[PDB]
Amino acid sequence: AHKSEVAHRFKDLGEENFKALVLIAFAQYLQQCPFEDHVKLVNEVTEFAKTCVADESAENCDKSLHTLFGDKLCTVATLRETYGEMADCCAKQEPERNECFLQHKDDNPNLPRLVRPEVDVMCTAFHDNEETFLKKYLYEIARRHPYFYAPELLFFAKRYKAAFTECCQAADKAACLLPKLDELRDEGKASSAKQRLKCASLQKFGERAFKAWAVARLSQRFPKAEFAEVSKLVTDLTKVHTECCHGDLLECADDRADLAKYICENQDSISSKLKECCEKPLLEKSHCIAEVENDEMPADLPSLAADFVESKDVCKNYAEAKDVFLGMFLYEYARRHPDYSVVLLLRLAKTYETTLEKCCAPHECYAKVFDEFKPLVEEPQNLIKQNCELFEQLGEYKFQNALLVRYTKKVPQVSTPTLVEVSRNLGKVGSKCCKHPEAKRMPCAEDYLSVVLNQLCVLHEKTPVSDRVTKCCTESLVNRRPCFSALEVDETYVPKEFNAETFTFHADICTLSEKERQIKKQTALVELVKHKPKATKEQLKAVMDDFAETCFAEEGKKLVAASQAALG
Ligand SMILES: CCN(CC)C(=O)COCCOCCNC(=O)COCCOCCNC(=O)CC[C@H](NC(=O)CCCCCCCCCCCCCCCCCCC(=O)O)C(=O)O
Ligand SMILES: CCCCCCCCCCCCCC(=O)O
Ligand SMILES: CCCCCCCCCCCCCC(=O)O
Ligand SMILES: CCCCCCCCCCCCCC(=O)O
Repeated sequence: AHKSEVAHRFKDLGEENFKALVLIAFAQYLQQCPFEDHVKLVNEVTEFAKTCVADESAENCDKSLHTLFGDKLCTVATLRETYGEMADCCAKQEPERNECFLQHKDDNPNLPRLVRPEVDVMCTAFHDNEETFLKKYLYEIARRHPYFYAPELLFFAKRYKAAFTECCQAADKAACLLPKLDELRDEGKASSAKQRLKCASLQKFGERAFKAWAVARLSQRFPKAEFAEVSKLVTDLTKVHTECCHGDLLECADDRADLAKYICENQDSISSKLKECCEKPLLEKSHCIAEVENDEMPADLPSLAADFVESKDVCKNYAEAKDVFLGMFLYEYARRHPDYSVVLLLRLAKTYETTLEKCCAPHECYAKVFDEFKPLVEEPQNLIKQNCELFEQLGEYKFQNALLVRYTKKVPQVSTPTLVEVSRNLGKVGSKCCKHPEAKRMPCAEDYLSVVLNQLCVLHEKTPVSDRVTKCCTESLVNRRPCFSALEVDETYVPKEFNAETFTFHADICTLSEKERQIKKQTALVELVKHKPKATKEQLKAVMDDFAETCFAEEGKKLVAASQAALG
């Protein structure tokens, strides 16, 4: 309860954050209004908010934020000519008016792709007007991503500003700024990818699948927290995620702020690692918590076998609260295993459940159910072992080439840029995740593969090319990676028709960027396999000591004509 929600927001966020969030909020609904129009709206909303700060009883200050926002959206003179049926929302009252606006947000829209200006033009633009530069970009990205959570979009903006101060004063601006902008763009695209992923999965897999995921994830985060606490948090985390997926910023904000506040008022019963997060302002609290490192395990933890295998009442305790029992199992397994992926722990829980359903329908039929856990644990642990002792012996590029031949052969119907992008991406996964010790490797792989495979399935959901790729993308979120890891070579594929122009290279290669020369060689590699999928070869680019001049044509046309018969 609050007399002026706008005054309260302005006070808890502060002028600068307030301004940026309103810009983002207005840009996500008014996607086609120019940067200068959104500036004048922000300035008008800001002047209004300050009158409420000076006086909560000032005219219209006691109206809800949803009310004021919809009112401001309906003052837009061009609303009907530009957004069409979005202007029909203004003929409704709250709550129907806000729900109407939410549904008219264009998930696309149709805007030219945002191109990275030259490093020196970015730094000069940033010098002469840091305000206009960053906030025009904040507006440009907000308008193209209307469903991306506004505070998180502001968090990215402050890291970009920080990338621009550290590098635009550096001797070689490009060398500093370019990896940083790549990091930020890939972090933001990962953030956007996993946002739509958990929302789609909530729709398709049901609240129970979400709550299971949450039990496992929270138990790894807070291993000293009791099951009752973890359960309370799973419940609240489930409400926040369902309401956040519906996409009402304000309702999402309040739910996230509430949960963060609860966690922070109950640190002693949750984790000893929340201290800093809990001192942070309201804007950063939830984000900070979502990102905190796993707390340390209590150490005295006995085996699960006593309550989940030996206990006379395994069936009795299970039958009287099937999901709470399975949730306690997951809690107990997950708190002891921050070394596992959440997807793996979920496999152990579904396996345990399958055993209980059969063995409780005989009782002491289970007991050796903890052996039925070893093959599922060994599987992602052995595949991490294999891929990391493949990255070691080859380096990022040579390994991308090793995975490239693989995925090209398995499912050859997928396009050449997609197969290059995915192998290049999984090459980053190996680079990132294999520099972490064995016990931090599965969450790492999981987190990166969940976005690599999400982006992949998103591509295949729009232009399908394989029935097996549809299966892995439409099977359980728990079987997505093992369904993908079980892909065999297409034994019924018809080799691609040779086209000399897609196999001939010119002088441009020596001058094209390091990244661009690689993509060019990697596309030609996807095609070298698309044409010869029966061609034998272990490690392609740089093998050995393990186990597991040039010319356009003339001298250039030699390889096209020679490898034509020197490969089958
Ligand atoms: C009465 C006239 N006014 C008022 C202007 C006066 O001041 C009196 O003036 C008379 C004397 O003249 C003085 C001199 N005059 C001047 O200078 C110019 O006068 C100016 C004359 O404008 C008159 C016309 N404008 C008006 O009335 C104001 C218009 C007003 N609407 C509005 O702006 C709409 C306000 C939008 C609500 C905010 C949502 C913004 C989003 C919140 C942020 C997102 C949340 C994130 C949380 C994350 C936390 C982490 C979450 C987690 O993740 O945990 C309205 O009507 O309601
Ligand atoms: C109280 C939380 C509910 C307990 C979760 C049940 C555990 C066994 C089922 C695991 C299934 C994985 C989730 C899914 O179906 O996608
Ligand atoms: C499926 C569309 C073609 C794009 C490339 C195929 C990627 C196959 C999924 C790989 C599964 C995870 C990595 C692994 O095998 O450890
Ligand atoms: C059909 C015969 C055409 C011959 C040209 C094939 C293209 C070869 C792919 C490029 C391999 C580069 C690998 C690397 O540099 O590590």
